[PDB]
Amino acid sequence: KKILIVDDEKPISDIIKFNMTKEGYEVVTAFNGREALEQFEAEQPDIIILDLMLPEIDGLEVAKTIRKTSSVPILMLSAKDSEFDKVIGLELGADDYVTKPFSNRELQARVKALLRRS
Amino acid sequence: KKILIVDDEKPISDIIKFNMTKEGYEVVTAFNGREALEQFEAEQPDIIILDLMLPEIDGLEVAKTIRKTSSVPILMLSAKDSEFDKVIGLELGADDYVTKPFSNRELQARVKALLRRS
Repeated sequence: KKILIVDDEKPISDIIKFNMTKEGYEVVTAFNGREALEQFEAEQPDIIILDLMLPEIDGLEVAKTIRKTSSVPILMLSAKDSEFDKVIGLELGADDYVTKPFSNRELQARVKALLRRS
Repeated sequence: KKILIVDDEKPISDIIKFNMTKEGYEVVTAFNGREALEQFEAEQPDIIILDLMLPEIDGLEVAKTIRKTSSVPILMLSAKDSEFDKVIGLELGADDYVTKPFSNRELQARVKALLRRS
């Protein structure tokens, strides 16, 4: 299965790429909202880890534009941890929302649960 | 033409009802997000003035649920005046966003412009 990891912080992107690779997933990475939508169209990920704050176009609009054509599972990821943040993420079409910093094992288990469910 | 005015503050609701009536519009009022969606379905307004913060269900979800079936023009109205607030209102499907307190004349002219354009 293929995960599109969308994070503008290169160290975080690498930690997630590393642990998802260790699980046997194929990883494609995007570092902004524009690259995210392009990789989405050309790679057709099974799941996207999408963080909320991105250059060019924001996580919310990425998720909102994706949902126009696709029900690919989206797991939002963000250092923003307020009720409003999680609610609007999920309302705008995230399936799950996970805060930074995260546990690598919990991340993997939420990716699994989402894939199991689609 | 018919305006659905959705505001939980009864004094504001009355000021807008009064000035819209003076313009020759028919006015129906709703004081929460649930009454808003019900009045929307049963009255089929030509325009809705929708404020962002409402009991039961919020302005954003009202606008988002409405847009699933309808392109009725929506003018969001709110004391919240930040860039983020106006942007998310418009992204979630508002046609215009106006802050409280407002000028009655400017309100009327924005209602006119929206109706002219649909």
